[PDB]
Amino acid sequence: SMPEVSNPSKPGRKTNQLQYMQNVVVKTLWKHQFAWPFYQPVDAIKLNLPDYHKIIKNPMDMGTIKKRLENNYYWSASECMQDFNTMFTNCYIYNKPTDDIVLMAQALEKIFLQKVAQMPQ
Ligand SMILES: Cc1cnc(Nc2ccc(C(=O)NC3CCN(C)CC3)c(F)c2)nc1Nc1ccc(Cl)c(NS(=O)(=O)C(C)(C)C)c1
Repeated sequence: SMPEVSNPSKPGRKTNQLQYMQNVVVKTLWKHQFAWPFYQPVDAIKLNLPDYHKIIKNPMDMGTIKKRLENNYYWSASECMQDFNTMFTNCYIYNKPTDDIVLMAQALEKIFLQKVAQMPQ
């Protein structure tokens, strides 16, 4: 896929921090009532966003993040944080500050930031 969820040349593993990213960070956000627009890649056709992929060059979604964790794709929890930040930043870049999707992203980001601040090690 694009972005990729597997790469045979890239070292990957599951540390305590990556276990925390999966079992605490991703799983908590997945249960949130505002998380569903982020489970899958943005569908620019269904949503009538013809310029979406002209503006957003590094797409990211929580389904991709979940698969990366399931595949031991990451070496560092910092990479998982990067993916979340790409997802949030993409939302803030593309959309108007008043769009409901932006408020939904802000709610998830606050939980992401709180859980990351409490990550051990
Ligand atoms: C990840 C993501 C990033 N960006 C955007 N951008 C966007 C996507 C959709 C409109 C939209 O439909 N706005 C309507 C247009 C007509 N008006 C009358 C009312 C507002 C818009 F404004 C922005 N979406 C994303 N995912 C997403 C996935 C599923 C759905 Cl159903 C939606 N639709 S949504 O945003 O409207 C809702 C979640 C609040 C129902 C969005």
